[PDB]
Amino acid sequence: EELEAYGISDVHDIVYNPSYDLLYQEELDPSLTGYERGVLTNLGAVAVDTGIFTGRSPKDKYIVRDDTTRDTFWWADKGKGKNDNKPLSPETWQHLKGLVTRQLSGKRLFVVDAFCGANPDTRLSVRFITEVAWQAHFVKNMFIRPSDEELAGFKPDFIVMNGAKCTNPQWKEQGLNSENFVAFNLTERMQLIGGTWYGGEMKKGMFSMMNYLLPLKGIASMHCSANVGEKGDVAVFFGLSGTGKTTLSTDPKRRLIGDNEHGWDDDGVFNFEGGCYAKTIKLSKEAEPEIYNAIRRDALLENVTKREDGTIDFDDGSKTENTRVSYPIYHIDNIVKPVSKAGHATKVIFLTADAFGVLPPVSRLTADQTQYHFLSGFTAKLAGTERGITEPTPTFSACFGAAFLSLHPTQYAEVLVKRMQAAGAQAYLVNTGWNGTGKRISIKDTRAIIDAILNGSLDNAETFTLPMFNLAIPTELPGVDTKILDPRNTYASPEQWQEKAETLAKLFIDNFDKYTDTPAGAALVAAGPKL
Ligand SMILES: Nc1ncnc2c1ncn2[C@@H]1O[C@H](COP(=O)(O)OP(=O)(O)OP(=O)(O)O)[C@@H](O)[C@H]1O
Ligand SMILES: [Ca+2]
Ligand SMILES: [Mg+2]
Repeated sequence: EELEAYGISDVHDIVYNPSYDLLYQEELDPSLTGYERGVLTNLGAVAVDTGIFTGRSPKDKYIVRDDTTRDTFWWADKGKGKNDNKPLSPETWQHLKGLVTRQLSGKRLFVVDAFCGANPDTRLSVRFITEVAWQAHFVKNMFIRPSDEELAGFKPDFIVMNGAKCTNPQWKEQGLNSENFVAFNLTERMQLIGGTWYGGEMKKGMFSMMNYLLPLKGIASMHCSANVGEKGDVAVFFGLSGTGKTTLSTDPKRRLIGDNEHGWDDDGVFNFEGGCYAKTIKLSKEAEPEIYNAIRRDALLENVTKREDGTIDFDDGSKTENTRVSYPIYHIDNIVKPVSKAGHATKVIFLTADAFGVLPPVSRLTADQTQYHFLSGFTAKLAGTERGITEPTPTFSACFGAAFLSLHPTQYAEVLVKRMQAAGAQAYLVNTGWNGTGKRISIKDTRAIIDAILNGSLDNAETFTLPMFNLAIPTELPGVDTKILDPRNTYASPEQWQEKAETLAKLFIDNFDKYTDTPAGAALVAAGPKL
């Protein structure tokens, strides 16, 4: 009955906050067809196929432009700088809402109530509606699970309606990218999904909403993982996709706060999420034992290859290289509990995967370099590996998360700088990507570098200035091969490094040009690379 307030009709069965045991039974029902079907692996975790979409679809993301959002959002068609916040008319929104609500009508529906945000004063109460059990399972893992008493007076602040099985046949007449859609309306406080079954759309959708509400309130909202040592020292790790946020924050010596989305308020750093979402391509249980051991009943594997005997081929990227496992955060043994939060960060680490092979494995940044690299948000990929030999493709994504920013990048920079300054925090740039060898730096060497950051080894090392980027790098560090610390050493001659460094420096300079129309931003050019 209460679902008719959202536009949904004739629902006979509501499955309200299903238990983990019920979701297991629902996923393994032998009568399911198509992409609803799950299969049981020998690790005890259920595995599913997410269908045509095996990752996010930024080209299909729209935000209703109305008097609530017109003058506050960072719009794709207005400011400087590329972003995916494409404006949507209220009229087209009503068309999309009718598509989704008719798809959900007459169905058996799963409804999951959950929180986004660890702190009662700023968290969003979210109600997710789906007709697919494993999608309800994804949101149960990834958001904060309310207690019985919190469900009693639950009042949603936001509604997410997942109409994955429907599509929009009028898209060409409406100026949209395709028949699929991921749409947000901040007047109605709703998210609609059509066409894509990929669960990450709901996770990153709610993160975009927190990126809108919080910085406005003086609270930093950060695309980062976070953890805390036995002495109470908090570290945060920013980074773009596949740079290592989950991998490197999940350390058995430190208590995990969270692996992907955090805020930073007057009391400290807090997780938005209740679970973890780890990349599993080529997963190695010797290199990632805590993540591998989280894969058991109530974890949800996505798009991995499951053999006839139920065993898992983690090396197989034939459906996608974005294979994934989600698990509630308590599948990790050493976490902060019962609430995922801690004090003020004193170490801020920017992870980048540099496929140009130019950046050092680690550098301590000056204050202005911190703002510069935060706004630049650089990473690069090997694009055409499949095409035999391949070259590198750069991404500049402001704040290491431009796909999720709802406000202008300088608004996130300003609140983050405020929090860092008050805590006496220091920032570091860590290349988890490539060097002159054409191979990624190993997880073992990356973990030893992080350890040397967190224990103050790096702070106390002798350093020199890497040219062009003007990055302070150490001459040596406990636990790390000394050779790799200077990226020039990993080439035959240092002139090979020089040529790539010049190519890369020019990409940074061109990218930063859009921030230099204010005085503060023009002054930051001096912190950036210099030809
Ligand atoms: N030196 C390294 N450090 C960290 N990760 C590495 C390294 N070398 C390879 N990897 C691989 O990179 C991937 C990082 O996955 P992870 O889930 O940590 O990404 P993430 O930054 O959390 O991004 P996403 O938001 O896409 O999940 C894993 O497949 C990991 O094994
Ligand atoms: Ca990510
Ligand atoms: Mg991850």
